[PDB]
Amino acid sequence: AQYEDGKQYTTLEKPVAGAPQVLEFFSFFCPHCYQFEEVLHISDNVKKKLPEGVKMTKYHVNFMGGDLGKDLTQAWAVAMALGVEDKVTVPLFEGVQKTQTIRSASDIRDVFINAGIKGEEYDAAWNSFVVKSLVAQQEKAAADVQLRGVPAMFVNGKYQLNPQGMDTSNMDVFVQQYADTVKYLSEK
Repeated sequence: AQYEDGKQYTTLEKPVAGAPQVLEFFSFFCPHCYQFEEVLHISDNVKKKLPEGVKMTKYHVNFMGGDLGKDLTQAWAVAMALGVEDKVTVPLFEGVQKTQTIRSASDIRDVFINAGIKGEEYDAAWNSFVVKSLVAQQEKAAADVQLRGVPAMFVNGKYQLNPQGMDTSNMDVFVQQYADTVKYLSEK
């Protein structure tokens, strides 16, 4: 076939019921994740090719960057709760990997302040139990698929994208192959 299990994707030996349609995992410490976000715009090109009715979900993970890794998972919960993902994603990536000016929770907080979220609103969210349960959801989704690496994308809790099996001579061709694969799996 043109798309083969173990080639552009793998199948989960243990499917996950009720899982989000398109589920993406990343870390602000993850170097290919930085690429996926600022150079390749994966999420965005996937969305452009997905059918109507398909919602897209993105979660942060704890297993990179120790203590700061966890703070970032909680900050991402804050970003999701306030709906400000598109304003903090780039400065968080660059603060962690480019300028290396993010070293503590207070530095993460600064990124949100500079993006215009109010201190009082940020700290309230940070400490809220809605954000607690959003952190729980991120952890549970990752646990469900025994996730040990990022970036990762899962389709309907049963297929996992395998970018290692796609040409990388051309960044544009890679992205389209990736997005077309998500669509194919989506229609499966």
